[PDB]
Amino acid sequence: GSSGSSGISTEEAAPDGPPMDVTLQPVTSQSIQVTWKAPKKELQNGVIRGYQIGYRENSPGSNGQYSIVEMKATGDSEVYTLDNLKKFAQYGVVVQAFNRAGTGPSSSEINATTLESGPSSG
Repeated sequence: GSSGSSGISTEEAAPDGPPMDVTLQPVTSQSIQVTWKAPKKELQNGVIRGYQIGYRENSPGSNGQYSIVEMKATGDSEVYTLDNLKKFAQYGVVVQAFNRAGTGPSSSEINATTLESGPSSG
């Protein structure tokens, strides 16, 4: 209990739609960048407390269960660098907006095969 909520809304509601601009982007070798935008405006169903980024290997032998990661909505646009990944391997993650009112549906499962090498300045 630190910050309340005031914005013509005495009660929020779970999102009835996934986030937009949902896409992956390999920045390193064992990590990927997930960027997305606010889920619609009318669907937003009130401000958002945060979203869930579930990612899991795209191969057999992986834990399986989509590793969920709780975060906060910095603003309209949000991003999350999913680290602890494999090397040059396909990975599928989803993004969903979750508020105090509840959680919403996920976004079209995307993918992004991590780079085939480590990072390099330039």
